[PDB]
Amino acid sequence: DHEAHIKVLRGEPTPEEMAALMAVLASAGKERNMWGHPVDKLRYSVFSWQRVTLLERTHMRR
Amino acid sequence: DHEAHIKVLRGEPTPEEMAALMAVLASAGERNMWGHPVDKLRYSVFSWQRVTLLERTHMRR
Repeated sequence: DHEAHIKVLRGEPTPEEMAALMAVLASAGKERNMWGHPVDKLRYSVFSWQRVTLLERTHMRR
Repeated sequence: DHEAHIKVLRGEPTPEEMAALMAVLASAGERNMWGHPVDKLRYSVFSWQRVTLLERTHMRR
């Protein structure tokens, strides 16, 4: 077991206080669509390395 | 003189025949890349032809 458990560091709640505490704590708390992605709206020089390191990288990263 | 001249390989004309020959022979003798096909091709985002065709067209002079 290596989950990060809740710790009560100080004091000792009796069972009913434990249950009230836990119940209140329990109460509170990738579809790609590149269409018109900003990187497509940018305008790149024909020899711009950003065509590799920004545009293509952004499209390919999945 | 290293210019390439005409050459009468065979026979000799008289000067009048040479004048006729030369008169007859003499009397017989910007980039706009807009819509270049390479822009019209559809490329994969990773297609190497984006380098070796498209840039090698737009940049080339």
